[PDB]
Amino acid sequence: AIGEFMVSLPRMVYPQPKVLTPCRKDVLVVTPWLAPIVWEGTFNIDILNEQFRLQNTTIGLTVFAIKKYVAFLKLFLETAEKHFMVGHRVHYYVFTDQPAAVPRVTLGTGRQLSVLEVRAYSMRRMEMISDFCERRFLSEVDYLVCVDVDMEFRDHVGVEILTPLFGTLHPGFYGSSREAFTYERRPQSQAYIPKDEGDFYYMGAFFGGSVQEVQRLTRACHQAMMVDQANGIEAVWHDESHLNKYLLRHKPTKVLSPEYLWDQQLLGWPAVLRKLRFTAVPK
Amino acid sequence: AIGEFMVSLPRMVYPQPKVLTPCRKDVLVVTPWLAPIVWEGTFNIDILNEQFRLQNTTIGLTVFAIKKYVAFLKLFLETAEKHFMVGHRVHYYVFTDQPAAVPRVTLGTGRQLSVLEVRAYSMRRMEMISDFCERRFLSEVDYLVCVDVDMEFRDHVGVEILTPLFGTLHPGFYGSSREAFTYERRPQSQAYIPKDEGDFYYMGAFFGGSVQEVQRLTRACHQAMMVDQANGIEAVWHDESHLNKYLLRHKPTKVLSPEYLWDQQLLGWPAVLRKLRFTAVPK
Ligand SMILES: O=c1ccn([C@@H]2O[C@H](COP(=O)(O)OP(=O)(O)O[C@H]3O[C@H](CO)[C@@H](O)[C@H](O)[C@H]3O)[C@@H](O)[C@H]2O)c(=O)[nH]1
Ligand SMILES: O=c1ccn([C@@H]2O[C@H](COP(=O)(O)OP(=O)(O)O[C@H]3O[C@H](CO)[C@@H](O)[C@H](O)[C@H]3O)[C@@H](O)[C@H]2O)c(=O)[nH]1
Ligand SMILES: [Mn+2]
Ligand SMILES: [Mn+2]
Repeated sequence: AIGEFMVSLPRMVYPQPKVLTPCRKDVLVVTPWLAPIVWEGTFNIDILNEQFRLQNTTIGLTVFAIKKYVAFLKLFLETAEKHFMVGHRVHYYVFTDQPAAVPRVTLGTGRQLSVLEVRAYSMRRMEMISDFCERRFLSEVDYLVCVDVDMEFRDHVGVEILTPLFGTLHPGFYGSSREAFTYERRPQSQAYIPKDEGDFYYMGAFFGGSVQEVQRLTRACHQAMMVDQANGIEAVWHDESHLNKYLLRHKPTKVLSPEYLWDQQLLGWPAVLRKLRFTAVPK
Repeated sequence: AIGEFMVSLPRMVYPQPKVLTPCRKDVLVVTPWLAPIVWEGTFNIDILNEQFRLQNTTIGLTVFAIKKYVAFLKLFLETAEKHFMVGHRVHYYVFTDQPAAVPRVTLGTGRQLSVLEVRAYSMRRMEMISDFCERRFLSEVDYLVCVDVDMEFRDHVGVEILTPLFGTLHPGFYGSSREAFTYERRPQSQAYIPKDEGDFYYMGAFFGGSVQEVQRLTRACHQAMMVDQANGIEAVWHDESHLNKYLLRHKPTKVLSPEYLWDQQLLGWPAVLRKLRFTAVPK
């Protein structure tokens, strides 16, 4: 459930948060619209796990594995079992054109996987999430997390991310000024963002929120992409360009740091990243 | 409205939030359960005003002025007009045993004041907010802000505070360790908090949230106070002790810094306070 009567937390023993000590002084930990930016050191996972377990929270995870990308599923799912929402109810939704190529992955208790067959041809994920699966998701999960498959979990990804709407800071651009962001810059596209606008550059590979907010986002992005197609224009970074436009105009209620979407081959392991949680696999 | 369909923000020009620059490095700006702590420099009020105006947000402000405390109403209300939620819809609810002693204060457009008569005898405010005014508030406002009257506004107090549930850091204790907090320490009281528990010491003089969450808090505190009365025990700091117990067990979704409740006579003007927003008046 979301937003239902919340019972009292039990007694807990943990370090006192000290008002005149920030943990993190090296990074921005709250946006100018008062959304937390989730970095290691900003959250006590024991408190958050209590809060979300007391709501019997169910998290849906969507992933698309079409054509050759079915090869990424084994590592993706096996590492999700080690690191993604462990202790909570999880429902994986694997969208594929090859149901027989989905690996048989052993799941922990309280976790389930559904294989959903789709047609083969990145930009049509918005349609599938919003048009075909709307009723399914509303009936089955509280939150949806939507990710790329060519990835692996290396460290904790848990309920600290959950909120009505979140995006993830793109690992390539978190230190960049907005003029350098690769937003869509042609006014003829629905994804257009002028050089004097923009908070962050969010990566299309990891977003989520409540089912209602994720359906709103994916519907809006799908509609905007259809308008662009009718006008003979394709945004520079496809669904990611539209996601960025949406999150500019509809501020996320949490922002995930690049701990949550990293490429170590391309970008190494900077001091500001205390953990690499969810990382690109080659190809 | 709260939680209803949110239209797109318009184009806005403002400084880019920079990920590798925190504004505030001198204070904790997010709790360990990922609630913002509201300090000057952490929010862009233009973004927040847009978000809340697009919901046509109405804020109720409750204040009690019983017996000699009617004398505080003129300054309280006149300064609220200068500083409290200016531009938003406001409904003041003034609870008094002397309706004729309520000063005639001129209000800005979109703002209204209701005088509610009560009996004369600090601890029964929880009952009035939760038992007598439940239906009224649900029909009339989106958020409730509940404050002491022996106060004045000196600077902006606006929609940055609004959230499902908030408390305010007590100005006397924000730098203190939890063992020094003046929580109720007798196990025989419903307000009891052991020396190894506690996040913050919240002041009873400024709390709020959505109408639903404020009714939950005030009902719980009223019930706990009734249990203590039946057991012949009175908590050390009365309603404030119970508020603290509630907010330990039900984490607030924002915490206000002591900018929002200050006593300059007793505590001066420390460097960590960039603004003194809402301050004690003598007596
Ligand atoms: O033949 C394909 C191609 C894509 N995918 C799916 O689509 C995702 C995105 O494609 P990918 O090749 O991973 O794109 P990237 O270049 O790694 O990522 C960029 O492109 C994506 C799609 O626009 C965005 O999600 C990312 O944010 C952006 O960095 C994949 O992970 C799969 O889940 C398939 O299943 N089969
Ligand atoms: O004769 C009275 C006494 C109290 N009040 C109301 O009750 C409030 C609280 O009383 P006050 O005298 O202001 O208490 P303080 O000692 O200033 O404040 C402490 O006591 C309050 C009541 O327990 C808590 O709200 C505060 O957090 C705590 O710091 C007042 O502001 C009024 O709104 C009256 O209207 N008439
Ligand atoms: Mn990818
Ligand atoms: Mn007072």
